[PDB]
Amino acid sequence: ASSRVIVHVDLDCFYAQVEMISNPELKDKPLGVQQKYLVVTCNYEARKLGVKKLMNVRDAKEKCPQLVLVNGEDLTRYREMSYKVTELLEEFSPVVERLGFDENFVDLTEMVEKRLQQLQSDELSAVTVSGHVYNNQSINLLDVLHIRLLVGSQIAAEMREAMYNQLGLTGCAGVASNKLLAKLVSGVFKPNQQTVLLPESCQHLIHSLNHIKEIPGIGYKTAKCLEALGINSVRDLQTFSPKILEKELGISVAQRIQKLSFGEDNSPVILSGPPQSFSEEDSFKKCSSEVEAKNKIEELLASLLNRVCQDGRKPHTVRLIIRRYSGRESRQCPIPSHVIQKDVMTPMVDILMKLFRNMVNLTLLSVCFCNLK
Amino acid sequence: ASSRVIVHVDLDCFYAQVEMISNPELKDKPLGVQQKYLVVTCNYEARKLGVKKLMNVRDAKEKCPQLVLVNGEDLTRYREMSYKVTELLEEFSPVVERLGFDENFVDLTEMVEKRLQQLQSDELSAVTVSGHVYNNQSINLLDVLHIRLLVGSQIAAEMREAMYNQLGLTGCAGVASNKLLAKLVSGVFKPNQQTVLLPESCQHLIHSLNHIKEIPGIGYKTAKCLEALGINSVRDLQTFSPKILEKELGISVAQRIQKLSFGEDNSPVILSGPPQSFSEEDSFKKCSSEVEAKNKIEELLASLLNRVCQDGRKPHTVRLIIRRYSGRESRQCPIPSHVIQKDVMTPMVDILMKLFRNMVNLTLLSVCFCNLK
DNA sequence: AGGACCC
DNA sequence: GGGGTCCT
DNA sequence: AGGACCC
DNA sequence: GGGGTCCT
Ligand code: NA
Ligand code: NA
Repeated sequence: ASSRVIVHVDLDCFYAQVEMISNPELKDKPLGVQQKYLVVTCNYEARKLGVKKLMNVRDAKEKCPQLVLVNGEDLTRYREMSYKVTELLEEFSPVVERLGFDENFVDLTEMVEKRLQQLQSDELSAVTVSGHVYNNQSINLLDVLHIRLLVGSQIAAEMREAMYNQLGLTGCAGVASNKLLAKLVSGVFKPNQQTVLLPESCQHLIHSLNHIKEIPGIGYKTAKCLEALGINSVRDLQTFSPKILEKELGISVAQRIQKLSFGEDNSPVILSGPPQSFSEEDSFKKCSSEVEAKNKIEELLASLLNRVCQDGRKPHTVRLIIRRYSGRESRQCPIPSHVIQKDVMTPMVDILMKLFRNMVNLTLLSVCFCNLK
Repeated sequence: ASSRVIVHVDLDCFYAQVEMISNPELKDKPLGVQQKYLVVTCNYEARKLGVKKLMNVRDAKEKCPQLVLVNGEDLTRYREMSYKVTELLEEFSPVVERLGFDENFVDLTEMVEKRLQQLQSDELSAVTVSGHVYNNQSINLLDVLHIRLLVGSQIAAEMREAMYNQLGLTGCAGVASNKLLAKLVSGVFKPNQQTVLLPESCQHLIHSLNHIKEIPGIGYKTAKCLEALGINSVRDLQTFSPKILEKELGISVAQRIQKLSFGEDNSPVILSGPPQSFSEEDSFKKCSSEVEAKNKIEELLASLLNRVCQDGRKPHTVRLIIRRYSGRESRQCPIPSHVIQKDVMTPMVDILMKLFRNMVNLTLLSVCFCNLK
């Protein structure tokens, strides 16, 4: 095809941003978002005062006694604002992929190439970068790949400027030749900045990481599997025998993560579009012995229907999740034709409790609607 | 919507038909199709001489010593002829669903309704059935549902007449208001006949069955589960407490098979279209201790590529199946980007053997290509 | 239905 | 924690 | 990846 | 047996 321009948009302390927009009084006072017993995220007034992400409410409070907390267990508003962002990006180029509520990849390739056609011979000398260039590296205006990347940073800026002007949201962007590198670079300067990774700087970025667990793709379990063999650095992953790598994780995994260590990722950006599933979870511990473990289900069921109801699309499969002591457990089933057409509570409750029994004769109850049509 | 006209086409002794077209000399001499140690299917010259489907080659031979056998382990030609049938049906109405190589449901609803508009007031008195009416039941020319069903049998005949005139194939048809009833009725008069089930005759058909295992939907395992509770007849299934039914099979299953016993099925006819997977199996026993259990894999791999190659679409997942002694086992994985683009043997062989090892440190080896794009 | 990844 | 993805 | 159904 | 489907 062959070379691509990918932007990774990533919002600053998203939920905190949403909270500060809601109550202006909270802005420039140090703000944590409290989920249950966890300060899940917090603003830079609290961040730069010692607080880290997922810090104990009591720990985070004995570090910063002035810390103000909002409860962010209902995710509704963050979800709503989450799509307002994607929709905005979809407007620059239709192919946008979400990573959770606060990140988006956008594939700028066909868009960059267009800009480069407005562009005469003389005004091609005057293409300038927007924001940071990774590792402070010299642009070469005759390197065709440097050029279409700078255009990427120009678009990324136009995206951020517009997120702010339209939704009032500040964020970070990384422009690179693939999703992996776009992601790694986007976070080099933050909170409200952007960076572009020129190709000659790829190893520099990849080796700046201190553990493989820092490569998006390698996670808690895969990391500790590699570790157990003596594979600690990115270079250890690079240099390791492809053969030993296979005989512990799959050839599926082994082929893919070795590439990732070279900064090599040719996975496409996927149009996310509407969501595949709507789900919700209440948490507790211990409790539910078992029933009203029901009443918790009813709660979730009413909440869900609302969201499922505004969508327009219909869910053909319900799911019940539990977990237990002391990985969870799920039973699903199709949703009957008559009760799909969309007092809808009473049959749905019957469905999930039968599912429930089929469980148990717990620390989590969660309902999920999926298989949308 | 609400009521439908569905035809179930079902070919007579398909493979035998294909063989007799290939060697005319075999016609009206008693013909079995030999897969391995099984006479898998046979013509009506052999059928009406005692031979049953899946009868031992030696059993089938000591019943009929004159029995002539062709080997039907390579399924290529039957598959080719299989789609020539579907393609033909797709021409009457685009929504055709295959059940294996020899059956097709076609949804005649929108097609019937059209015919009924050419049709004035006076020539509506003269609508006649084509072939058998199930249980010899009186047509009532004023029953709107009798009428659009007769049109169904007219179309079904036009389908059969055309299968024969174009592909030289004889078959059976059943017209009914759903797939279940279409299927059950199609086989009432055979080999080369058709039948239409008028709605007032539905229970009569459903109760003509002697075991639940005869309802398409209920199979070896579900049948023996119902049996174990004392549920032997269709009526036993009809009358059984919905509650006891759930606590042994799933509410998923329980809700659906109770309907089936009432002759109630509202599952749509699905456009099959192109195939989801290409696979192949060699069989043996015992043997492969383990390797050349490889060489068997290479064989299948060459055969597969051919079929996969003619398609145009590309397979993104390979699969290896084994089974063992004395349900099988599978490992799959994606197929690498570079080797997808489509010496292609050598990497593919490497893939499946790694998969193979991941097995074993058997009576079947099978490769499968799927996830087509 | 369970198990990897992202946030 | 409260959520989503896709692959087996 | 295993397990139901159809042929 | 030599094949296909979809749901968990
Ligand atoms: Na990671
Ligand atoms: Na059956």
